[PDB]
Amino acid sequence: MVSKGEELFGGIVPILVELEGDVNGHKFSVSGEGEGDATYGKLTLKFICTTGKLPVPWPTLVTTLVQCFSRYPDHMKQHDFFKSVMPEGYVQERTIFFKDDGNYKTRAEVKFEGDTLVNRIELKGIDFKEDGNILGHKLEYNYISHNVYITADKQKNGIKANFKARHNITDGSVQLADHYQQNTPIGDGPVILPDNHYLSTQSALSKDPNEKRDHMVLLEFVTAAGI
Repeated sequence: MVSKGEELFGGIVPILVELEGDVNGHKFSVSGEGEGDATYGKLTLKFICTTGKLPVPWPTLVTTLVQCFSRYPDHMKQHDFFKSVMPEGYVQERTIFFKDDGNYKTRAEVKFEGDTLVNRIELKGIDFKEDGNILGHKLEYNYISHNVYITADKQKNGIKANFKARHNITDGSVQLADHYQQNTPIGDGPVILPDNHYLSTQSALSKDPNEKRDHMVLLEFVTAAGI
């Protein structure tokens, strides 16, 4: 079989991201657009903070701001939950614990609206230190590689994932962000529940020389592995 879900991802797909956040009562909104090419694990997006200055570092929002665009090798296609649930989509939830600082909780719905794959996110951050690495913007504007470890959750008709992002601090240290994730389908239909595997993820952060708003240009490649 080649599912409806997979076929949606065969060429270039327009992407729209909308995020509403509140971190320590600092309210903010982010929009992004661009496109995905899952054949190549490829994402190209630009994000704008629509409310002025982003109160947190951009690198901290990367994981929150469409794993359905992962390149799953042919031999691992029966393990691709994300695409399996499309076009109806999935709920993605996380808790991100910044070591020695606060945490984000996120809830997102990822789904097709017509031809556009949409990521709608609510983010809530508490317990942050006002002149910590996050609210004091002490994180370097780059990103590291890491692997995202994916396991089935039979008891929820979904998946769980775990991973550590390590953000460089401007003094040369590292700020650990320990991610705990769950995804459930939005619809009632069948889903692939995968064997354990990982997503090998990389991103490059850059700026648009003409853009006056606070923003982030992102180029990202993700390939599934470990089977």
